[PDB]
Amino acid sequence: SMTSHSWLCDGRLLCLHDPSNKNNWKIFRECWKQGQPVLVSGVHKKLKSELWKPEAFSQEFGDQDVDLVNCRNCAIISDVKVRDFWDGFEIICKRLRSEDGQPMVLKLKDWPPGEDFRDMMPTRFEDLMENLPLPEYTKRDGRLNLASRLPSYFVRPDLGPKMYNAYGLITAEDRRVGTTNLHLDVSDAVNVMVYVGIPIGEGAHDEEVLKTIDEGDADEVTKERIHDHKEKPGALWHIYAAKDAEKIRELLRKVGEEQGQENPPDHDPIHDQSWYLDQTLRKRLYEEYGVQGWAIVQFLGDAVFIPAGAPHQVHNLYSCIKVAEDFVSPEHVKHCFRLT
Ligand SMILES: [Cl-]
Ligand SMILES: [Cl-]
Ligand SMILES: [Cl-]
Ligand SMILES: [Cl-]
Ligand SMILES: [Mn+2]
Repeated sequence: SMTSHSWLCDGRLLCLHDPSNKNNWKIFRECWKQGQPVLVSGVHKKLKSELWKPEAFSQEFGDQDVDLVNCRNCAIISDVKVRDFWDGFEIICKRLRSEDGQPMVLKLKDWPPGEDFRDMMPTRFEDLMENLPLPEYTKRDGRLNLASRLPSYFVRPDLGPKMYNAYGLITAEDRRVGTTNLHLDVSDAVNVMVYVGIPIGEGAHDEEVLKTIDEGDADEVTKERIHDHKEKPGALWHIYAAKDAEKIRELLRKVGEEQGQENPPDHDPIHDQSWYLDQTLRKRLYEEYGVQGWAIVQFLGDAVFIPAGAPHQVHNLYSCIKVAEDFVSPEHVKHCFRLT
Protein backbone atom coordinates (compact mmCIF):
# COMPACT_ATOMS: atom_id res chain seq x y z
CA SER A 1 0.00 0.00 0.00
CA MET A 2 1.01 3.66 -0.79
CA THR A 3 1.95 5.39 2.52
CA SER A 4 2.58 9.09 3.44
CA HIS A 5 6.01 8.28 5.06
CA SER A 6 8.38 5.76 6.74
CA TRP A 7 11.47 5.91 9.07
CA LEU A 8 15.17 5.14 8.45
CA CYS A 9 18.21 5.32 10.79
CA ASP A 10 16.19 3.17 13.32
CA GLY A 11 13.47 5.91 13.55
CA ARG A 12 15.86 8.94 13.64
CA LEU A 13 15.18 9.91 9.91
CA LEU A 14 11.81 10.93 8.35
CA CYS A 15 11.29 9.55 4.76
CA LEU A 16 8.37 11.25 2.89
CA HIS A 17 6.98 9.15 -0.12
CA ASP A 18 5.05 11.74 -2.23
CA PRO A 19 7.13 14.83 -3.15
CA SER A 20 4.01 16.91 -4.21
CA ASN A 21 1.73 16.09 -1.18
CA LYS A 22 0.25 19.44 0.07
CA ASN A 23 0.30 17.94 3.74
CA ASN A 24 4.07 17.05 3.93
CA TRP A 25 4.66 20.30 5.95
CA LYS A 26 2.79 18.93 9.08
CA ILE A 27 5.21 15.88 9.54
CA PHE A 28 8.32 17.72 8.22
CA ARG A 29 8.27 20.79 10.52
CA GLU A 30 8.31 18.74 13.81
CA CYS A 31 11.51 16.79 12.68
CA TRP A 32 13.09 19.94 11.10
CA LYS A 33 12.68 22.09 14.31
CA GLN A 34 14.74 19.40 16.23
CA GLY A 35 17.68 19.87 13.78
CA GLN A 36 17.25 16.51 11.97
CA PRO A 37 17.88 16.04 8.23
CA VAL A 38 14.92 14.66 6.19
CA LEU A 39 14.72 12.40 3.02
CA VAL A 40 12.01 12.80 0.26
CA SER A 41 11.86 9.98 -2.36
CA GLY A 42 10.29 9.91 -5.89
CA VAL A 43 11.35 13.37 -7.28
CA HIS A 44 12.77 11.67 -10.51
CA LYS A 45 9.18 10.62 -11.44
CA LYS A 46 8.20 14.41 -11.61
CA LEU A 47 11.15 15.45 -13.89
CA LYS A 48 11.63 15.31 -17.74
CA SER A 49 14.28 12.49 -17.70
CA GLU A 50 15.74 13.49 -21.17
CA LEU A 51 16.92 16.85 -19.63
CA TRP A 52 19.20 15.08 -17.05
CA LYS A 53 21.33 12.60 -19.16
CA PRO A 54 25.15 12.97 -19.39
CA GLU A 55 25.11 12.54 -23.28
CA ALA A 56 22.90 15.73 -23.54
CA PHE A 57 25.30 17.75 -21.28
CA SER A 58 28.22 16.67 -23.55
CA GLN A 59 26.33 17.51 -26.85
CA GLU A 60 25.11 20.98 -25.70
CA PHE A 61 28.03 22.32 -23.55
CA GLY A 62 30.99 20.04 -24.42
CA ASP A 63 33.16 22.92 -25.85
CA GLN A 64 33.29 24.96 -22.52
CA ASP A 65 36.65 25.03 -20.56
CA VAL A 66 36.69 23.74 -16.89
CA ASP A 67 38.93 22.25 -14.18
CA LEU A 68 38.43 18.78 -12.65
CA VAL A 69 39.70 17.31 -9.34
CA ASN A 70 41.29 13.85 -8.97
CA CYS A 71 39.24 12.57 -5.95
CA ARG A 72 41.97 10.03 -4.82
CA ASN A 73 44.72 12.68 -4.17
CA CYS A 74 43.09 16.21 -4.56
CA ALA A 75 45.17 17.07 -7.71
CA ILE A 76 43.58 19.76 -9.97
CA ILE A 77 43.39 19.08 -13.77
CA SER A 78 43.37 22.58 -15.37
CA ASP A 79 41.69 24.04 -18.40
CA VAL A 80 40.28 20.90 -20.12
CA LYS A 81 37.01 20.65 -22.16
CA VAL A 82 33.78 19.74 -20.33
CA ARG A 83 33.25 16.79 -22.84
CA ASP A 84 36.53 15.19 -21.45
CA PHE A 85 34.57 14.71 -18.13
CA TRP A 86 31.10 13.71 -19.56
CA ASP A 87 32.25 11.17 -22.24
CA GLY A 88 33.94 8.99 -19.50
CA PHE A 89 30.93 9.32 -17.02
CA GLU A 90 29.69 5.68 -17.60
CA ILE A 91 32.31 4.25 -20.10
CA ILE A 92 35.47 3.55 -18.06
CA CYS A 93 37.98 3.03 -20.97
CA LYS A 94 37.17 6.68 -22.11
CA ARG A 95 38.32 8.24 -18.77
CA LEU A 96 41.51 10.34 -18.42
CA ARG A 97 44.38 8.27 -16.87
CA SER A 98 46.84 8.97 -13.99
CA GLU A 99 50.65 8.25 -14.50
CA ASP A 100 50.02 4.75 -13.00
CA GLY A 101 47.77 4.25 -16.15
CA GLN A 102 44.56 3.72 -14.07
CA PRO A 103 41.33 5.48 -15.08
CA MET A 104 40.90 8.44 -12.62
CA VAL A 105 37.86 9.03 -10.35
CA LEU A 106 37.02 12.67 -11.21
CA LYS A 107 34.73 15.51 -9.99
CA LEU A 108 33.77 18.45 -12.31
CA LYS A 109 34.57 21.65 -10.28
CA ASP A 110 32.19 24.72 -10.23
CA TRP A 111 29.99 23.90 -13.32
CA PRO A 112 27.88 25.67 -14.32
CA PRO A 113 30.09 28.37 -12.77
CA GLY A 114 29.01 30.76 -9.94
CA GLU A 115 25.29 31.69 -10.25
CA ASP A 116 25.08 31.01 -14.05
CA PHE A 117 22.85 27.85 -13.80
CA ARG A 118 19.65 29.76 -14.74
CA ASP A 119 21.27 31.70 -17.67
CA MET A 120 23.02 28.62 -19.20
CA MET A 121 20.19 26.05 -18.64
CA PRO A 122 16.77 27.86 -18.45
CA THR A 123 14.65 24.73 -19.26
CA ARG A 124 16.50 22.54 -16.60
CA PHE A 125 16.02 25.40 -14.02
CA GLU A 126 12.22 25.46 -14.71
CA ASP A 127 11.99 21.59 -14.49
CA LEU A 128 13.88 21.46 -11.12
CA MET A 129 12.43 24.54 -9.29
CA GLU A 130 8.78 23.60 -10.25
CA ASN A 131 9.17 20.09 -8.72
CA LEU A 132 11.17 20.75 -5.48
CA PRO A 133 9.48 19.20 -2.40
CA LEU A 134 8.31 21.42 0.57
CA PRO A 135 7.96 24.39 -1.86
CA GLU A 136 7.09 27.04 0.89
CA TYR A 137 10.62 26.35 2.28
CA THR A 138 12.57 25.65 -0.97
CA LYS A 139 11.30 28.09 -3.74
CA ARG A 140 13.08 31.53 -4.04
CA ASP A 141 9.80 33.36 -3.04
CA GLY A 142 8.25 30.63 -0.72
CA ARG A 143 6.44 32.06 2.39
CA LEU A 144 8.85 30.19 4.78
CA ASN A 145 12.08 31.07 2.86
CA LEU A 146 13.61 34.19 4.48
CA ALA A 147 16.57 34.35 1.91
CA SER A 148 15.09 37.45 0.13
CA ARG A 149 13.72 39.14 3.32
CA LEU A 150 16.78 39.47 5.68
CA PRO A 151 19.03 42.55 6.18
CA SER A 152 22.90 42.45 5.97
CA TYR A 153 23.21 41.36 9.63
CA PHE A 154 22.52 37.81 8.10
CA VAL A 155 24.69 35.87 5.53
CA ARG A 156 22.31 35.37 2.53
CA PRO A 157 22.92 32.40 0.15
CA ASP A 158 23.92 32.84 -3.58
CA LEU A 159 21.26 32.40 -6.30
CA GLY A 160 21.19 28.66 -7.19
CA PRO A 161 20.80 25.92 -8.05
CA LYS A 162 24.36 24.40 -8.02
CA MET A 163 25.14 21.17 -9.94
CA TYR A 164 27.42 18.47 -8.38
CA ASN A 165 28.82 16.00 -11.00
CA ALA A 166 31.38 13.26 -10.13
CA TYR A 167 32.44 9.65 -10.94
CA GLY A 168 31.81 6.85 -8.38
CA LEU A 169 34.63 5.63 -6.12
CA ILE A 170 35.66 2.07 -6.96
CA THR A 171 38.29 0.15 -4.95
CA ALA A 172 38.75 -0.95 -1.28
CA GLU A 173 41.33 1.90 -0.84
CA ASP A 174 38.68 4.36 -2.27
CA ARG A 175 36.38 3.47 0.76
CA ARG A 176 38.47 6.02 2.87
CA VAL A 177 38.02 8.99 0.43
CA GLY A 178 35.24 11.59 -0.09
CA THR A 179 33.55 12.98 -3.23
CA THR A 180 32.91 16.09 -0.99
CA ASN A 181 34.88 16.39 2.33
CA LEU A 182 33.37 17.13 5.77
CA HIS A 183 32.14 20.78 5.89
CA LEU A 184 29.08 22.93 6.92
CA ASP A 185 26.91 25.71 5.35
CA VAL A 186 25.22 28.61 7.19
CA SER A 187 22.05 28.16 5.01
CA ASP A 188 19.63 25.18 4.74
CA ALA A 189 19.90 23.07 1.51
CA VAL A 190 17.85 20.52 -0.51
CA ASN A 191 20.02 18.21 -2.74
CA VAL A 192 18.28 16.05 -5.45
CA MET A 193 19.74 12.93 -7.23
CA VAL A 194 18.55 13.53 -10.87
CA TYR A 195 20.79 10.82 -12.52
CA VAL A 196 22.81 7.73 -11.41
CA GLY A 197 25.15 6.16 -14.03
CA ILE A 198 26.07 2.51 -13.35
CA PRO A 199 29.20 1.76 -15.49
CA ILE A 200 30.15 -0.99 -18.05
CA GLY A 201 33.62 -2.27 -19.15
CA GLU A 202 34.71 -2.55 -15.48
CA GLY A 203 30.98 -2.81 -14.54
CA ALA A 204 30.89 -5.73 -12.03
CA HIS A 205 32.19 -3.78 -8.94
CA ASP A 206 28.67 -4.34 -7.42
CA GLU A 207 30.14 -6.27 -4.39
CA GLU A 208 32.48 -3.43 -3.18
CA VAL A 209 29.31 -1.12 -3.30
CA LEU A 210 27.65 -3.59 -0.76
CA LYS A 211 30.73 -3.68 1.58
CA THR A 212 30.89 0.19 1.43
CA ILE A 213 27.19 0.56 2.53
CA ASP A 214 27.58 -2.09 5.27
CA GLU A 215 30.83 -0.52 6.71
CA GLY A 216 29.21 2.97 6.09
CA ASP A 217 26.90 1.91 9.08
CA ALA A 218 23.65 1.96 7.02
CA ASP A 219 20.38 0.65 8.61
CA GLU A 220 18.66 -2.70 7.75
CA VAL A 221 15.71 -0.92 5.94
CA THR A 222 18.24 0.93 3.62
CA LYS A 223 19.91 -2.46 2.86
CA GLU A 224 16.41 -3.85 1.93
CA ARG A 225 15.94 -0.97 -0.74
CA ILE A 226 18.83 -2.47 -2.85
CA HIS A 227 18.06 -6.23 -2.67
CA ASP A 228 14.18 -5.96 -2.72
CA HIS A 229 13.08 -2.93 -4.93
CA LYS A 230 16.26 -2.80 -7.19
CA GLU A 231 16.34 1.10 -6.93
CA LYS A 232 19.60 2.80 -8.17
CA PRO A 233 21.89 3.86 -5.27
CA GLY A 234 23.98 7.08 -5.86
CA ALA A 235 25.86 8.33 -2.77
CA LEU A 236 26.60 7.51 0.91
CA TRP A 237 26.24 10.64 3.20
CA HIS A 238 27.18 11.14 6.88
CA ILE A 239 25.41 14.15 8.51
CA TYR A 240 25.97 15.42 12.16
CA ALA A 241 23.73 17.74 14.29
CA ALA A 242 24.81 21.45 14.25
CA LYS A 243 25.19 21.19 18.09
CA ASP A 244 28.01 18.52 17.69
CA ALA A 245 30.28 20.66 15.36
CA GLU A 246 32.75 21.76 18.13
CA LYS A 247 33.26 18.16 19.41
CA ILE A 248 34.03 17.18 15.74
CA ARG A 249 36.55 20.09 15.67
CA GLU A 250 38.21 18.73 18.89
CA LEU A 251 38.60 15.15 17.48
CA LEU A 252 40.07 16.45 14.20
CA ARG A 253 42.57 18.76 16.06
CA LYS A 254 43.74 15.72 18.18
CA VAL A 255 44.04 13.53 15.01
CA GLY A 256 46.04 16.30 13.16
CA GLU A 257 48.50 16.46 16.11
CA GLU A 258 48.88 12.62 16.17
CA GLN A 259 49.59 12.67 12.35
CA GLY A 260 52.30 15.40 12.86
CA GLN A 261 50.23 18.21 11.26
CA GLU A 262 51.31 21.51 12.95
CA ASN A 263 48.27 23.84 13.49
CA PRO A 264 47.36 26.66 15.97
CA PRO A 265 44.98 25.39 18.73
CA ASP A 266 42.13 27.60 17.30
CA HIS A 267 42.26 26.54 13.54
CA ASP A 268 38.99 25.13 12.06
CA PRO A 269 39.40 21.59 10.57
CA ILE A 270 35.72 21.63 9.44
CA HIS A 271 36.09 24.98 7.53
CA ASP A 272 39.37 23.65 5.89
CA GLN A 273 37.17 21.01 4.11
CA SER A 274 40.28 18.74 4.20
CA TRP A 275 38.90 15.65 6.12
CA TYR A 276 36.78 12.53 5.26
CA LEU A 277 35.63 10.57 8.38
CA ASP A 278 36.26 6.85 7.49
CA GLN A 279 34.96 3.90 9.64
CA THR A 280 37.87 4.36 12.17
CA LEU A 281 37.27 8.09 12.70
CA ARG A 282 33.47 7.65 12.89
CA LYS A 283 33.87 4.96 15.62
CA ARG A 284 36.35 7.19 17.57
CA LEU A 285 33.89 10.16 17.34
CA TYR A 286 31.12 7.93 18.91
CA GLU A 287 33.34 6.19 21.65
CA GLU A 288 35.57 9.14 22.75
CA TYR A 289 33.20 12.19 22.18
CA GLY A 290 29.72 10.63 22.47
CA VAL A 291 28.62 11.86 18.98
CA GLN A 292 26.26 9.86 16.68
CA GLY A 293 25.50 10.75 13.01
CA TRP A 294 22.96 9.84 10.30
CA ALA A 295 24.28 7.47 7.57
CA ILE A 296 22.04 8.10 4.48
CA VAL A 297 22.12 6.36 1.05
CA GLN A 298 20.63 8.78 -1.56
CA PHE A 299 19.01 6.73 -4.42
CA LEU A 300 17.90 8.14 -7.86
CA GLY A 301 15.13 10.70 -7.19
CA ASP A 302 15.89 11.08 -3.40
CA ALA A 303 16.01 14.70 -2.04
CA VAL A 304 18.29 15.16 1.07
CA PHE A 305 17.39 18.18 3.37
CA ILE A 306 20.59 19.34 5.22
CA PRO A 307 20.03 21.67 8.24
CA ALA A 308 22.07 24.94 8.53
CA GLY A 309 25.25 24.38 10.58
CA ALA A 310 25.21 20.56 10.21
CA PRO A 311 28.67 19.08 9.35
CA HIS A 312 28.32 16.65 6.33
CA GLN A 313 30.37 14.59 3.83
CA VAL A 314 29.44 12.69 0.57
CA HIS A 315 30.96 9.49 -1.01
CA ASN A 316 29.61 8.60 -4.54
CA LEU A 317 28.95 4.82 -4.88
CA TYR A 318 28.35 5.26 -8.65
CA SER A 319 28.53 8.20 -11.10
CA CYS A 320 26.06 10.96 -10.02
CA ILE A 321 24.41 14.19 -11.11
CA LYS A 322 22.99 16.13 -8.10
CA VAL A 323 21.27 19.59 -8.12
CA ALA A 324 20.97 21.55 -4.83
CA GLU A 325 19.14 24.78 -3.79
CA ASP A 326 19.97 26.84 -0.65
CA PHE A 327 17.19 28.43 1.52
CA VAL A 328 16.75 30.14 4.98
CA SER A 329 14.05 28.45 7.16
CA PRO A 330 12.88 30.40 10.26
CA GLU A 331 13.69 27.23 12.32
CA HIS A 332 17.48 27.69 11.64
CA VAL A 333 18.06 31.44 10.86
CA LYS A 334 20.25 31.69 14.07
CA HIS A 335 22.99 29.91 12.04
CA CYS A 336 23.55 32.79 9.48
CA PHE A 337 23.35 35.76 12.01
CA ARG A 338 26.63 37.82 12.09
CA LEU A 339 26.64 38.73 15.87
CA THR A 340 27.13 37.11 19.38
CL1 LIG B 1 19.62 24.37 14.85
CL1 LIG C 1 18.19 24.08 -20.58
CL1 LIG D 1 5.60 23.39 1.99
CL1 LIG E 1 35.72 18.53 -1.01
MN1 LIG F 1 27.38 21.17 0.96
